[PDB]
Amino acid sequence: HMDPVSVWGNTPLATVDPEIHDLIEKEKRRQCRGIELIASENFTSFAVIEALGSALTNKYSEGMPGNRYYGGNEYIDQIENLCRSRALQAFHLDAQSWGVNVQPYSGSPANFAAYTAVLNPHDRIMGLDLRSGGHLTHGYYTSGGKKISATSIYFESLPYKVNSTTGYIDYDRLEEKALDFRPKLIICGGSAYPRDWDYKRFREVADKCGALLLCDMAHTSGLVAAQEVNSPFEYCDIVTTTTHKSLRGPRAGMIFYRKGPKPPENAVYDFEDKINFAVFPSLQGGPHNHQIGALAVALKQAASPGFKAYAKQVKANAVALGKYLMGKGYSLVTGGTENHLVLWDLRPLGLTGYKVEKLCDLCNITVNKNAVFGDSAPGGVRIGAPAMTSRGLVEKDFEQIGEFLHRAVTLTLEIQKEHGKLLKDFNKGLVNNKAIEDLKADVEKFSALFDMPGFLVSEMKYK
Amino acid sequence: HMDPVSVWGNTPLATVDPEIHDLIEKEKRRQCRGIELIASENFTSFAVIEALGSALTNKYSEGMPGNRYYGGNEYIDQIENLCRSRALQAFHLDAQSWGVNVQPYSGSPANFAAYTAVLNPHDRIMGLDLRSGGHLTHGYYTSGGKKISATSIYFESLPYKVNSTTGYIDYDRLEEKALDFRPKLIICGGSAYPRDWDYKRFREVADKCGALLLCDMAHTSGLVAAQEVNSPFEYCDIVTTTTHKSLRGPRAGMIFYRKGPKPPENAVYDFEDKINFAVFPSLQGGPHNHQIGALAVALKQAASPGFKAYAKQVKANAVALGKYLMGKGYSLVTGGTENHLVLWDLRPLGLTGYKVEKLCDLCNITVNKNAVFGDSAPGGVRIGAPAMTSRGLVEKDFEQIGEFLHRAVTLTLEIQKEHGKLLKDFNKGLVNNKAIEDLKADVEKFSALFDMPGFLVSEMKYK
Amino acid sequence: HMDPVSVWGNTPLATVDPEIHDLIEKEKRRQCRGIELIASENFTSFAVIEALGSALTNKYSEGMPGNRYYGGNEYIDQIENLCRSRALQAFHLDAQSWGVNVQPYSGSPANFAAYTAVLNPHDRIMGLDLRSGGHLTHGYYTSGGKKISATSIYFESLPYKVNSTTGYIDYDRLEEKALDFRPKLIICGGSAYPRDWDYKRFREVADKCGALLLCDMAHTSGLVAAQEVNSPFEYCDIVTTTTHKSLRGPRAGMIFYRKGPKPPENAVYDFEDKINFAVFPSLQGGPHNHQIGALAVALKQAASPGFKAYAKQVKANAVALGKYLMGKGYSLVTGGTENHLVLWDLRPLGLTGYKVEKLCDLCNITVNKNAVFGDSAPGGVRIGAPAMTSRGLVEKDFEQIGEFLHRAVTLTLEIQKEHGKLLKDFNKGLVNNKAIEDLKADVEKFSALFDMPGFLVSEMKYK
Amino acid sequence: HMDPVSVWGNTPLATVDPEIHDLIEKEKRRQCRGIELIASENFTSFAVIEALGSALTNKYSEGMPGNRYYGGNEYIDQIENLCRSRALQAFHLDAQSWGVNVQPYSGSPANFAAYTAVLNPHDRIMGLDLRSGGHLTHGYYTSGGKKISATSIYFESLPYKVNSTTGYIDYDRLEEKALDFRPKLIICGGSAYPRDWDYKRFREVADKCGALLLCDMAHTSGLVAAQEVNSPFEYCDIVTTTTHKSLRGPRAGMIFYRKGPKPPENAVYDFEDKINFAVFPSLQGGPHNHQIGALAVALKQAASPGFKAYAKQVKANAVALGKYLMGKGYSLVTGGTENHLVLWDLRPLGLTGYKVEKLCDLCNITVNKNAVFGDSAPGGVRIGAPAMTSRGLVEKDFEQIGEFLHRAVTLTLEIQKEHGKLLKDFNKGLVNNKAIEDLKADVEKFSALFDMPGFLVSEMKYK
Repeated sequence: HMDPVSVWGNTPLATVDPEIHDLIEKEKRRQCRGIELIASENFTSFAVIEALGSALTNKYSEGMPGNRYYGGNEYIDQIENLCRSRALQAFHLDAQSWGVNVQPYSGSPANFAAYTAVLNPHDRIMGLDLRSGGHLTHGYYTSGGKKISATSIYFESLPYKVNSTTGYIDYDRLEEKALDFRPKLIICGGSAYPRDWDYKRFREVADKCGALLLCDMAHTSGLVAAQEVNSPFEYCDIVTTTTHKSLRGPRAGMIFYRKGPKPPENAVYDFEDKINFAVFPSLQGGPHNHQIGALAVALKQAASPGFKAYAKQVKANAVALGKYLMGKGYSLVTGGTENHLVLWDLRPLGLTGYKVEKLCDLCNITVNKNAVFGDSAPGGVRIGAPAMTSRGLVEKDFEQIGEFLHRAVTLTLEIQKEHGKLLKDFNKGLVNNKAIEDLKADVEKFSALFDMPGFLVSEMKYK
Repeated sequence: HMDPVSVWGNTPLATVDPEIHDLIEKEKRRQCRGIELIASENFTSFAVIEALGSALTNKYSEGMPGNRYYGGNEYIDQIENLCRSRALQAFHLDAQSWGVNVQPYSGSPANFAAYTAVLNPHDRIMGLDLRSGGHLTHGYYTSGGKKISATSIYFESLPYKVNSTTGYIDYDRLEEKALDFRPKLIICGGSAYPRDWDYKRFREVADKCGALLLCDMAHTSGLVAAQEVNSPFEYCDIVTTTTHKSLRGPRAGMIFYRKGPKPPENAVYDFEDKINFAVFPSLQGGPHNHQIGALAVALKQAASPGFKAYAKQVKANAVALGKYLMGKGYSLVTGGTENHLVLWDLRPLGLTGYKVEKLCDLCNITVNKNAVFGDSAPGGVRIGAPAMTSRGLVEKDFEQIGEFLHRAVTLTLEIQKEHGKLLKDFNKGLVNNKAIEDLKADVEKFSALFDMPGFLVSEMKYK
Repeated sequence: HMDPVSVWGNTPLATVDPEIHDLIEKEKRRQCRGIELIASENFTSFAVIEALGSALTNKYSEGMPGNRYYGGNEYIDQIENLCRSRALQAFHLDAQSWGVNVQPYSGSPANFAAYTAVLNPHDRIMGLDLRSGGHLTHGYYTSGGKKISATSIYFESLPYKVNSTTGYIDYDRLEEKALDFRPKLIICGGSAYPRDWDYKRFREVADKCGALLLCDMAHTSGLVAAQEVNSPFEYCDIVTTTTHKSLRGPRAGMIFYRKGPKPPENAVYDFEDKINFAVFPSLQGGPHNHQIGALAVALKQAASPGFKAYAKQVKANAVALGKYLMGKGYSLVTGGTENHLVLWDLRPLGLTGYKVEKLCDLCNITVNKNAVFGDSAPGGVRIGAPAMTSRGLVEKDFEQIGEFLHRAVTLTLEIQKEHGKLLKDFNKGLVNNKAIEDLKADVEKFSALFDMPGFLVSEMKYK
Repeated sequence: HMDPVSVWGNTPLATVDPEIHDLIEKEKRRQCRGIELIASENFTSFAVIEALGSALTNKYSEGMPGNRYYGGNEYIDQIENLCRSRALQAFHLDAQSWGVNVQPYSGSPANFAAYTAVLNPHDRIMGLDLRSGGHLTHGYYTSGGKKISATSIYFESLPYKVNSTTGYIDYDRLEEKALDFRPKLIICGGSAYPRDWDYKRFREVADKCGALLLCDMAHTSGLVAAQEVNSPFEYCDIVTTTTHKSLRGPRAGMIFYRKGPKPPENAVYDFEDKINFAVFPSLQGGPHNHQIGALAVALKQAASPGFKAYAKQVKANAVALGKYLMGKGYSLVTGGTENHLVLWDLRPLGLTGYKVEKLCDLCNITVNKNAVFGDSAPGGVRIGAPAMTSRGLVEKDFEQIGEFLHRAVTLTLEIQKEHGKLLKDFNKGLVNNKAIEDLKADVEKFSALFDMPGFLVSEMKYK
């Protein structure tokens, strides 16, 4: 009574699962009929999507290429080798001095595997405070001492912060902190920091306290590949990353690590085996070979002249957006940007990030509420350029986005003035708001004028 | 100088990345021109592959449906809700008594998140010993006390084993062990156990020592959904699983957990919030929404009449294979099977699992070497039925596979007799071996006669 | 308005503190007007007591002799050196192969310092189960997994047990257990085991699993010094001890450790520095120099011909007592003794250890209730020979003690027969019991016939 | 062949052990023929010494009074109860609000037992940095991250420091540190801090971060009993102490803890049972009953009018010494004292603490080298008043001690000027130094003029 392979196995999704097919179509329209400003998002290529959705998902290949536990790995080995060699090329790394492991399921597993490789349970870690622009996997506990991040459950973490008035990393306090706490590992990189990192200074702090130094470059890895921001590879021991943000690839993770002789015992680096062993067999099972193939595709694309121009454009778009906002009287943390995002301090407007985020989301403008230096109800919004830049928007287009944001914050203030400063009141002013429906229509019309990678808009089920 | 969206973003893989496209094509041919007997593998549907390779990879949706940190989740919420409700339906679970989290990136992250949710660092865990058929994520350290599994790095594990002479789980020693070691969590389920599990007895042991009881049903989850083996849901607190083995879905993980009133304070279960919080924000970042959509598809497919028939066929095929092997004088661990695999003890033949695995791999027969009870160089091979059954093979076809295995072990013995019992010698007998080249040709001819899900063979680049 | 030094500082205790002086006098009478059978007790010499109560208590001398943090240590150094060299002599240890640290405040700190020296937090330890005759500092958690012993809080312990029917250590289960659990440290020695230890076998088990081996010889250290039981020094890495039980010294602890070349890298032992550093500065402050002086005295006394004869007598007295008990139909665990104690199984009499202990304590016979193999309300009493042997009792005197115990258990049964088997009932039968008052008078009369070390009975305040 | 009880057991030390007896006599002379300025030392009463050296050492009494595991404790219970009730009286504590455990073997075991009672392994602790005047048991690791203190091995510690320029505790940095690190326990009290503690402010910091607050009052407990410094009992949850420094008792420890209703659930304090259980059975075995009797004596003595006058004198003597030093141009940390010690900063003289300590020790002046705020070879000496004040020295006598110190530092400078600033050179100037031999003779003559508690100088073997 078994179904024929043609019926269950070869039939397209639109017949097998209409419900899911319909929902994907609506998500496809949503992605191209709004303004996507989530700084951790991007629209990847169709080529990447074709590798991701391939028979590569069927192959179970525990181990490394050339040291696998089962047979039949002739072509999976070649894909993984190509993915690794392309990873080194994309970041201009000499293979004698750097290795990479491309099996992490995602960025957060890449981080935790890196920790497991070089630390023992309860070893001390320092990372950029969440409220200062850091990331959950770098450590996070609450004021009640509740350990939220797994990094803070299995290791002992302590955050360093930005200067309270300037919004830049306080390198003097970082150093004083590291000399007190004596971390075995210092993490640099972050999720909502709008400036570049002084990796040289991090290296100096690390050397002074006897720490390893790791960069989580998840957010800016695309800018790093195109050499548009400082490279962490010059000064860090280990570099982890996600592959889907500014790098514009699939959802995956990578761990880069130093190889060969150490700088001034005639000693050599010892990370390669520990890192690989941490990924498998300690933490992961078989790799997601479709992710590795998709990632190999993304890495080749990342090494093209067009990608360096894209990374330049991402930077120029964020700058032109920020300058447009500041021209309207708005205040940005650090007063500008050097990367892909702006951090908009709304406290001078009497507004909360949540209120602006909610109203923007009603106009199909997706940003995210975000903490700002000394927040104690986050008081800012975080806006990123990668996704809309991938759709071909240039500086003039990002100035229009700034106008849309300007219109949106204006509607937020008019609501707050009319209905009240309490969240209960603010909501009353959204109901049947003509002005909100008008901005929504303009956003959708503006959004619809640009192209869209990954799927053909002239094949969409909803237009 | 940016590339047009059409050039980099809409162009097919075969133009963007010829190398990777070619390698995927060869892997596609390899998958249908050999005999795939790795018990942890399957060939998933094309519908699953279409959801997996979709614009769903572009959406970042940290949190749970209805409690997300960013906007634009209208359709992702609906996909995740449908995936969860289908997960409960597929395993015949009342929603008032069971919840499920579908965000784990894979099976090994699902396990570790479950541990994190209910245990503190260094809590004691018991699982099926690796050499007795268990899995790395259930705990593993070596005789030198080297902690291999992350489960054994961050927690205190102790394995229980099968009876040395029968190959069945020794439930008496399990109970004596648990009463001595007092684990906070007992794990059941395994990777290479050929019999069903007595979950009732596990529950009795767990109750006697005050332990939680978790089933990792990764290998048999398809059989569990079709109610062809014992359900762990009747007796376990938590059930984790991978979704790509006998379940025939994408690579993903799920964590099921009890809800509602406890059995005999009028107390209720407390797993839902801990489990969800452990997945996010403690360990993972944003979910892989394309995996969740693909998984939702697989779960609907798993709930069809054809899937119950497929699970019945998997069981019948493994049994008919085992009986064919034993009819040739071969010995199976426990003398048969009740699930999807057979475990073939090669020590009575004077052979090592590696030697049979190597020669089978030369004939495009992929099995894996596997330990057998008291091994001290694994002495068996593990053979599974799910993948070839997905291609439509029935019992007569699995008897022919048994003949191919019989021919292969015969060629292995002829080599060992001629060239020697040392691994160095065995290899000498592979070079330009006509007889090996003949079995390979028969395997490829037999393999080519069957259909193949996930991609159309009449569109293959290599035929 | 300060008191003159003569008034507060030179005045005797009997004037400064009549209350405390009176209470010490009553304790002195109690010690010599009853029968002391607590196996962990002894009556030390007056010489030991004079060193203990000396100006040595005034000196603070952090560090080791020859490496102190402060001046004025000329004579404290010499006392500590003499105490250490006498410690090696007392146990017939070559100084090139063994070192000793004499600063532990007591036996339990000596154990914990030894653990700290050679283990990391959460390392695995195995020791003799409490219910099988072991000691709390070797590890103890309850059936609910509550960690009682600090050894079980800061380290991971697992107990091994005696055979359930014979009462001897089950060396086969010990080995099977150690190969499963892989402890970093195995502890031998115990508090209520009546037989000698097979240290050679412990060494074999330890070598097979890669464990350190430590003996806690607190109870039998006097017998060890006199070479009347097996020496742990032949086979263990570390030997800890208390100094006041069968060794007949002050309350103090010592840690012995191997030095010099290892047995078959041309490697040497590495315990000396770790051990010393663990005692100070990790765990302890300045040593109790009066204890070290008293201990030096006890060690010289322990090296006299009279002490070897005393240790022989202790053994002969316990044997003659046990034989007297068994002649009356009583049952001893293992059916006898090879050391200083007997373990009396009262379950064949229908009696609990508590009931016999309580009634004996009413007749000034101090024993202690004690678990027996498989107890699930301890079912035995533990009786030791050191204290009464120190008062000069020989075999005939210990046969009379056996008669007193025999009379006491007879009164316990007569009470249980008349009033009932519930603890509530048993108590009713103690009130104004003539027969109990008669045994008490005979015990006190018999007790008063012997001499008493440490203080002059003909100077007692209460006679 | 056993020795008679009279021979080994009643014979005095001077016959049993001439070596040890002779060495104690020389230590007795050393104690009264020099100037003892070690701040952690005292000369206790003869009454204390008589209880310490008594048959109380023979009794093994595991448990608490009224809940013991063995019989024969009638009089030991009464001694322990009296010792506890006297402990509460001595510190003016209401029994309904405070309990005390008097079994800790010493101060360092009292601290670790307190930690064990209220913390889990790896909980965070903050204490006064060693270099700022704190104590090893409050936490200590080196710049290489080597964990020295057991407090830093089993728990996670972070030190707070004194202000770099004033030498007072930096309460602002303490609070900022505690809000970052979130310790579960903050420790106050120290070994070389010359000022009082603002426990109210510590309580404020503790409340703000959700921490327990513990005072280790080992050094100043005598001053605390006499109400001559701030009481930690007003604001701390737990108070530990040693009993032999300014308290002038035996070597022992105590743990005080709050009882009864908490200040603003109608909740009550929960320390009593945890504290008692941590002492026994978790960490310690049977208590040292002779210490408890001696301590009971010391506590009664501590509650006399003469003791309050003695504590006043200690404070006045340290002040008069400090003023004398500063009158000679010397510099003290914080410019004076409020307690029993002065901390003398020698860096303005171009001298190291070791050099002054070494030369003082050659003149029978025992001080100890000590770190000073920001030291990076300690640069100070720590001098304490309790011991010499116990011999009856008043302010005029401490001015003469200041002159002796002045003469000694003068001889140190003359040596450094003649022979050199390298330690190698300084030593050359000690050989056959007439001037050093002259100060030694004056110190011994001055020292001999005063009385001496604990033993009669007119019975000394060496005069």
